[PDB]
Order: sequence, then C-alpha cells, then structure tokens
Amino acid sequence: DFEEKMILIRRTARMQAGGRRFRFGALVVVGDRQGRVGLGFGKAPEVPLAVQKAGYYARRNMVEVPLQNGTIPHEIEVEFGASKIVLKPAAPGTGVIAGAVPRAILELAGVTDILTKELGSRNPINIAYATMEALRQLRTKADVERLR
RNA sequence: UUGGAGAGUUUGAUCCUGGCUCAGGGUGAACGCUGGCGGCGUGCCUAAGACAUGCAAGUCGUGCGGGCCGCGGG
Ligand SMILES: [Mg+2]
Ligand SMILES: [Mg+2]
Ligand SMILES: [Mg+2]
Ligand SMILES: [Mg+2]
Ligand SMILES: [Mg+2]
Ligand SMILES: [Mg+2]
Ligand SMILES: [Mg+2]
Ligand SMILES: [Mg+2]
Ligand SMILES: [Mg+2]
Ligand SMILES: [Mg+2]
Ligand SMILES: [Mg+2]
Ligand SMILES: [Mg+2]
Ligand SMILES: [Mg+2]
Ligand SMILES: [Mg+2]
Ligand SMILES: [Mg+2]
Ligand SMILES: [Mg+2]
Ligand SMILES: [Mg+2]
Ligand SMILES: [Mg+2]
Ligand SMILES: [Mg+2]
Ligand SMILES: [Mg+2]
Ligand SMILES: [Mg+2]
Ligand SMILES: [Mg+2]
Repeated sequence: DFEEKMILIRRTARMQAGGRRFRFGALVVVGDRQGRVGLGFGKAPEVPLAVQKAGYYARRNMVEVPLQNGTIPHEIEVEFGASKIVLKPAAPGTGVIAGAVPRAILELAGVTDILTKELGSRNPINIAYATMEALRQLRTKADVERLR
C-alpha cells in the first residue's frame, strides 16, 4: 500500500428554491516515497466519502518520477491554465522547498531535495495538476539518448 | 549550479483578473510596559539655529639682542 495525504477539502454550494445544498471535494495525493505518485480529486455529499473517492482516482491516475539521489533529473516548468509551477534540481542538504500543495505531491513521490516556485494563479487544484504534469514530463539521460 | 514555500480577502458556489493585507529580514531609531550583570560597538538624521566657561598648536637659548629674579664669584 501507498501513503495518502489530503491536500484540499472544500465545501461547495448549489442554489435551489428554499436554499443552498452542499457537496464536498477532496484533493488527495498518494505515494510510496520511492517514485510513484498519483492525484485524484474526489467529490461526494459528505467529507469521508469524497476523501475515499479521491483515494480511488489517485491510485488509478499515477505517474513514475525518475528520482536521482532524491532530486529530479532536470529543471522543468509547466503551465496548467493560469497556474505555473517551477521545479529545479537540488543537492543533498537542501530539503523540499515548496508550498503545501506541491510539497505534498513531491514529498510522497520520494523527492527529498528540490527547489520550486508557484507563479500565476495559485489555485491549489490547478497547481496540483500542474505539478503532476510536470513530473510526468521528467526525462532521464537514458530517455533522452534513447529518443534521439 | 549550495539557490527560489506562501496565506487572508470580491461569489450562494466556480475559474480567472486585480488591488488591499499578513507572516520574514533590516535600523544611528523613537514610544509603552519591564529591567540584574559584563564585553564590544554605538549615540542631534530636527535649527549649517543661537551659544556662558575652560580647553582643542605650538616649539626652538645649539639663530639674536635684552628685561626681571636666582645660583656660583670679580
Ligand atoms: Mg490556473
Ligand atoms: Mg497564460
Ligand atoms: Mg542535478
Ligand atoms: Mg495571479
Ligand atoms: Mg489568493
Ligand atoms: Mg520516465
Ligand atoms: Mg542556478
Ligand atoms: Mg514566501
Ligand atoms: Mg469580504
Ligand atoms: Mg462582482
Ligand atoms: Mg461571503
Ligand atoms: Mg490576491
Ligand atoms: Mg519587521
Ligand atoms: Mg524603551
Ligand atoms: Mg523606566
Ligand atoms: Mg572595558
Ligand atoms: Mg560602553
Ligand atoms: Mg544643535
Ligand atoms: Mg547635523
Ligand atoms: Mg532659525
Ligand atoms: Mg534661536
Ligand atoms: Mg590642556
């Protein structure tokens, strides 16, 4: 089994005659701390259901991150909508330098030393998606020469 | 490559834009409450406004001629 971290849990409303009615949403990252992470956004009429549902998708949508001594292979920058994440390789003594959202995802991915920066919109959901699709675009010296 | 964290706030809810605001470090500081010691710093950013009193530039008789006192003695 993997480790789970709930990043975001929010309540949203819809309007009807007689009043608003609610629904909940859960951002959950999932990982083994060895190079496998996944992200899922689960919504349901009560919190624990949504959280569990978030767990499910998190396992369905995974990604393999090419760790190297606990850092990522190259600098990467990715935009998701107006949200932009910046990822930069870092040496042993560094630590994971990131906001709560991208930290959780990187941390569970087995990243131990990295430099990051949130730019543009800092919408937690869009930043989480952006971080994922950034990890998903990480390549290795192997991958590179193999392609070319 | 030794280096980069963000959060609150427009909505019934959403994404975006955008401003405001906060957490950090800094000071020749001041103000409040409080106040035991020591070291190293450091102390009129305002009126280059006005200043009592003392002191902050003198030395040389191995450049010269004297005044006064004094020591030796003609
Ligand atoms: Mg966005
Ligand atoms: Mg854009
Ligand atoms: Mg490297
Ligand atoms: Mg923005
Ligand atoms: Mg914001
Ligand atoms: Mg790969
Ligand atoms: Mg650099
Ligand atoms: Mg910050
Ligand atoms: Mg308001
Ligand atoms: Mg409006
Ligand atoms: Mg409101
Ligand atoms: Mg803002
Ligand atoms: Mg301060
Ligand atoms: Mg005081
Ligand atoms: Mg006092
Ligand atoms: Mg002393
Ligand atoms: Mg002193
Ligand atoms: Mg004065
Ligand atoms: Mg002055
Ligand atoms: Mg005057
Ligand atoms: Mg005057
Ligand atoms: Mg004197």
